[PDB]
Amino acid sequence: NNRYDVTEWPAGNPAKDIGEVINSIIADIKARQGAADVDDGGKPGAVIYLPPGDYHLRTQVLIDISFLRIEGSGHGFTSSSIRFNVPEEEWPDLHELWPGGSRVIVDLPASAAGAAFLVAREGSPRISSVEFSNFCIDGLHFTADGSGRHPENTYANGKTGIHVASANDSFRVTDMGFVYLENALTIHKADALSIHHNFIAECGSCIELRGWGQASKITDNLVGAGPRGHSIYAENHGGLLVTANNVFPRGASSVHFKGVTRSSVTNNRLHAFYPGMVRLEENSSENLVATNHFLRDHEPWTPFFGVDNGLDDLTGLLSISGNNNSVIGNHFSEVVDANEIRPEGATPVIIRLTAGTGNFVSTNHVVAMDVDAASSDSAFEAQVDALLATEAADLAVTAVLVDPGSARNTILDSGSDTQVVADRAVNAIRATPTVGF
Amino acid sequence: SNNRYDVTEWPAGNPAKDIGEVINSIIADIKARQGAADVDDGGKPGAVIYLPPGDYHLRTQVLIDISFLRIEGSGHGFTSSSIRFNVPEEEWPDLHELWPGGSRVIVDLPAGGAGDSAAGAAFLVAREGSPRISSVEFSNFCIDGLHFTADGSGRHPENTYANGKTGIHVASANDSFRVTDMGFVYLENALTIHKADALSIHHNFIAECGSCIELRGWGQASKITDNLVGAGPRGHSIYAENHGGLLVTANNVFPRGASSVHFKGVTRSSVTNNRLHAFYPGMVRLEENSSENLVATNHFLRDHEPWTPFFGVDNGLDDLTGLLSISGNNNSVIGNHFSEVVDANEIRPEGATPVIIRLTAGTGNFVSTNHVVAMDVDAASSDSAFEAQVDALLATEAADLAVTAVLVDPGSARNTILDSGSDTQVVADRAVNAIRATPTV
Amino acid sequence: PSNNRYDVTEWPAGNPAKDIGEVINSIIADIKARQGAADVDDGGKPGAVIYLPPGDYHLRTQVLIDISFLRIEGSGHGFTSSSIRFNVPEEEWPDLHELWPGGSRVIVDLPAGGAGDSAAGAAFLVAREGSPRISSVEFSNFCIDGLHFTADGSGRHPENTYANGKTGIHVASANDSFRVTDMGFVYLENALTIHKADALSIHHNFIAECGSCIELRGWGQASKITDNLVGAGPRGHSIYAENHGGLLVTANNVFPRGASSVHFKGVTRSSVTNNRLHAFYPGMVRLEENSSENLVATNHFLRDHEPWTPFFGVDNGLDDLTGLLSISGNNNSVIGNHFSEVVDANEIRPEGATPVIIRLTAGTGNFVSTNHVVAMDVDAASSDSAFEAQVDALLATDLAVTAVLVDPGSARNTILDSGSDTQVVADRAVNAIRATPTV
Ligand SMILES: OC[C@H]1O[C@@]2(CO[C@]3(CO)O[C@H](CO)[C@@H](O)[C@@H]3O2)[C@@H](O)[C@@H]1O
Ligand SMILES: OC[C@H]1O[C@@]2(CO[C@]3(CO)O[C@H](CO)[C@@H](O)[C@@H]3O2)[C@@H](O)[C@@H]1O
Ligand SMILES: OC[C@H]1O[C@@]2(CO[C@]3(CO)O[C@H](CO)[C@@H](O)[C@@H]3O2)[C@@H](O)[C@@H]1O
Repeated sequence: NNRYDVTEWPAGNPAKDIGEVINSIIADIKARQGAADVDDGGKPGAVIYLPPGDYHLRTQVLIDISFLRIEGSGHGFTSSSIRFNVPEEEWPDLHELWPGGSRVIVDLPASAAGAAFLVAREGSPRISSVEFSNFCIDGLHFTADGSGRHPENTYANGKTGIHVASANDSFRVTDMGFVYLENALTIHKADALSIHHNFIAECGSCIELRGWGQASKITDNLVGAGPRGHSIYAENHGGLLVTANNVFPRGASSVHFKGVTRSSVTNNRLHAFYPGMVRLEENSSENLVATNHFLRDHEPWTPFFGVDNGLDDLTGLLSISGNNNSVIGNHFSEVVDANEIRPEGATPVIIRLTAGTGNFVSTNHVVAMDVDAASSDSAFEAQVDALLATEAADLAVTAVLVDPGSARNTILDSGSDTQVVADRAVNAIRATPTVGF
Repeated sequence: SNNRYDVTEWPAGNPAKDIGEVINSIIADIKARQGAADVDDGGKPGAVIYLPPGDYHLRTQVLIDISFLRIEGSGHGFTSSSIRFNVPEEEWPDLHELWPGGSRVIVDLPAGGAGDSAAGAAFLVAREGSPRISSVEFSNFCIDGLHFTADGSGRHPENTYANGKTGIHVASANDSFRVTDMGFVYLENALTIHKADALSIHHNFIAECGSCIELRGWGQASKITDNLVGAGPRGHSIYAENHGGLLVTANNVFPRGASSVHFKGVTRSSVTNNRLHAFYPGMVRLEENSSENLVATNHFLRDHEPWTPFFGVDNGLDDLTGLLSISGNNNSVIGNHFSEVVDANEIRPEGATPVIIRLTAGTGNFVSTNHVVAMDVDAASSDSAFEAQVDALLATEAADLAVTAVLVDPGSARNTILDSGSDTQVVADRAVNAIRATPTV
Repeated sequence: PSNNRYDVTEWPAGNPAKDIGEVINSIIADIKARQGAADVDDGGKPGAVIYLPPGDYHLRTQVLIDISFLRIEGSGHGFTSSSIRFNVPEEEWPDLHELWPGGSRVIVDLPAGGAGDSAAGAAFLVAREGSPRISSVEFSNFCIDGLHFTADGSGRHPENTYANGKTGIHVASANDSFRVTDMGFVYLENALTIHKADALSIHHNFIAECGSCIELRGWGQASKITDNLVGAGPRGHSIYAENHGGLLVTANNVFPRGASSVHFKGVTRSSVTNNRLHAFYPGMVRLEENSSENLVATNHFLRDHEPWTPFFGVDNGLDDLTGLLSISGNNNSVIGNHFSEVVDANEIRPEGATPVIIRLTAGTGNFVSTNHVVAMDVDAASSDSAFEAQVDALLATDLAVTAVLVDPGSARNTILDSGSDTQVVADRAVNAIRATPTV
């Protein structure tokens, strides 16, 4: 009946090497589904179920069939980052130490070769409608990389959760948990992909859509990356929809586009500890960036307090290099220690247009305030307190900076005249109305 | 064991008579088997408990005190108990069915003592110490409080929204929880979660409950998405307090909560792209220093209750309250649609001009590009609920009604109000706020 | 089974490969026989779940669902582009890794319905009248496949007609709290048609290469269509609703080639917000027949030319004066949308016209604010290589357009920052206009 359970397959042992078990199942599916056109069918695929459990993976799974679903019964997330920064003598008193759910532990050496699941098939048609649902992929530990952070804080292990190498259509990744992977999810050459309602956190990079793609969506995810990685990344995508995500720290950025066109980054909650939250680069054009909530503030947790993404406060929270984009209805909260602003004496920048023409920036609210950077060892207490604290002085900021290399833009109701730094001769600027008469 | 349980395949007890006892027995088995936290890089992976479609009475509270427990069913099982309890009782035997169904947990607990609502919860999630309980999942089953009871309100008992029962109560600090695809019906409180971090309440059906979603204590980085929600007139549809970075989006919130969305001390959050329908003022309330929030591209409809049993029941608030009321600093109210569809004779107080957006306190609020449409209609009532409701929603033939689109109280200043009403429609001190009237002809 | 769980491959004497319809009907009869009493121990008709493992199942008998709380579920949406495959030369088929959709697959082998009886061609029909309304039926994570399109006198190749008389799911009766989630629909004349819906959720489906995808008919209320991937055919609807109040349409990625992306008739107090919409024809979003008090906000619209040869000369019959967004109704709100108009200046229809982006044909009190129009002139070219041609066209980057056209039959509108003065064609005496500032 094309239904398998990894704990009820006579070949191998999923506790020791679930990779071998799953590859054996896939070989069985192929052996039984050899003919493509028998009675209007022949290759319907299969479903492979992972009950809740701790499964070591020592052999990469190769998925080269369409319509394979791999499903579990728990995303299984717990903060390994918090736990590895608890003093080791306290670990015996903790209720648990590891992630759980339907848990695949990635015991591969260190980039597609370090992926727990590799989806690859060349030829025609494109591999289609593979589904990953409601299980946990855990890369266990981060390791030394010469960064000189403690090993468990490097976000480096050469491991990937799911890597799709080949052109693909109608794929789904839903309800997953990804934790402690250098890369959670990397999908090349995607068409009509849906990455929906996952929890992708404490991974160096979370979601990367590489090569090219079209007509895809990234919706309703909880996402948190590492300071040298991407939270959500796309390159050469057309018609991408990125919405209803709650992106929290500490990726280098929240959303990073290279050569992305005719796409929408709308209605997300985005929180970063560094500038450069949303980056439209390398001729990213005709995109809508609307009604997102941006918060940029300082890391409040001591283990990462001095760690950042190398970008200064002139970068912008939103940076655009490309033509004919639309930036409408966003909220930006800029909550920083004025003494720590880099470069020394700079006025921080919120929206920066570095290149391109015809960008329309309208109806954006910037709120900037000056607050001392607190540092505490208790992660979630420090995080919640920092989010709720509004004890602050108003801070002068540049709402919109148009560099001379970007021209013929339209900037409306996105800051006062002094807040909008731009050549009025070659841009259409309307300052937000002033108080009074 | 492979950590998978089915409540109809357990040796002891009877899930029809007391599924709570059965589930607690299963949880005890999980804990007995998963005692070690660090064996081969694991040891406490949790489990899944499956509820096939069926009618299951719960007479003992389920206590969930382990991480990575999933409780799942095969239906959300909603039917309108409200409509059925307002059909004359003598006609009940002729109806195709009466009760909710799906994978149905019937909450047969007594109400908890004063200040102990947790005792009336079918499922209580609680564990202290470290780390925080994490990644518990509730999926695709039905929780049914069965009846509402007499409470001194003067309403018929089944219309009180009172029974002291909760569906799911999370008492302890928690991380990465999920509540998805559920059906909640006829509970005084559907879902109450304290101290939530990175919670997702997604694609549920939470209706005919006194209060639906309440996020209490504090929280962060959570989301409430894609839900169908309808509460009762003394209760909350979506409530949060002391949350930062909450995202509330893609919900369809219908009557008859006291409010649609109610924030106390909520900061740096977004209430965006929801459809919100209320029968009373005070639909979206930002209170007690609720600051730096985005309230964008929502569709607000306020009209009069059209169903006879509730025609004269309301949330106590007059039409000067506002549909959206803000007490806090630096918020952003952008791109919303407001439909105010009321019978002028029914406006309270007598002869008042209704208020749409009210800024009661705070500075730096940015209100831009909001369309207000106000219509003077009649008070049509009908005994047939679905007929009355559809007829009222589709009826747009009406005369104009003068409203105050934006009211800025003296307690609020240094706000910016753009293209959200004509000069007459914006009642505000021009000296201390930045005001641009919507252009008119 | 006493526990109300059924697997179609375990049904005694059933053969779901030959006729899964007969199997599912037999299961429904079994459920009804066991669940006869409505009020025993505060219950009695809890419903059931029917599971379809991955497999190829022919349906030769319509399934009739007339009980509340029935869930039909599978383990795979199973989509593959039968459209691409049927346009690959037949001599190349043997080298293809697969030819057909899969997953938990219901192949609809029903004949077309009689005149005015399209419900007869539905694989699943949900119907029950009387009280209470049928409630909380769920369809989840399976594939419905109408296999082939057939000749219809259009002159297209048979597999490109989008015509077969088949429906995936047809709900005929008033309904409450229904769900359609995680489905795949392919090669059906109509994917999903739901009449008289209350508090419906159509969420996270893949509904493509169907003549029409989602149709909400009759009337309805308090429903939502969210997070779907949708692509229809040139004579049909992508998302259609009539006489709905309080509908929420959001977070959908609608790609070609429906006649429209979103089409409302008599829809009120609803929201079409934060969708990505891509069409090859004008008339992408249509608010018609007194569609009033709707929010149309922060959508991304792209209109360009079909790049794939088999459909290059096929369209929806509408010219470039139609508008990408057309409104006939009162008191709507059009806010924060992006429009990309990417067309061949030499081929604009009618000859010599200037394309229209937003058109108000009738009604009063519409508020149109803060919309960005981007228009460009690109030569229309054809190639036979579907996904290469499609991706290339999306990635490829002036033309004069009318951003907002207010016909004389619509008045008392407010148009702000949605076009230069030249780009707004409207009577200034009876509409309030603020031109986007220029340089
Ligand atoms: O609060 C959101 C999430 O934050 C945690 C805990 O906090 C962490 C610790 O590394 O720091 C960042 C938040 O600043 C997150 O990437 C990471 O993961 C989740 O445990 C929590 O779910
Ligand atoms: O229309 C959405 C929902 O409304 C019903 C029916 O109507 C009710 C009856 O109490 O009144 C309110 C709506 O005005 C809802 O809270 C409630 O529940 C669901 O039967 C229906 O799903
Ligand atoms: O790219 C989105 C979807 O497009 C396909 C392939 O392209 C098609 C072929 O008929 O043309 C339209 C898009 O122009 C789609 O309706 C249709 O289906 C899916 O294979 C693909 O998932």
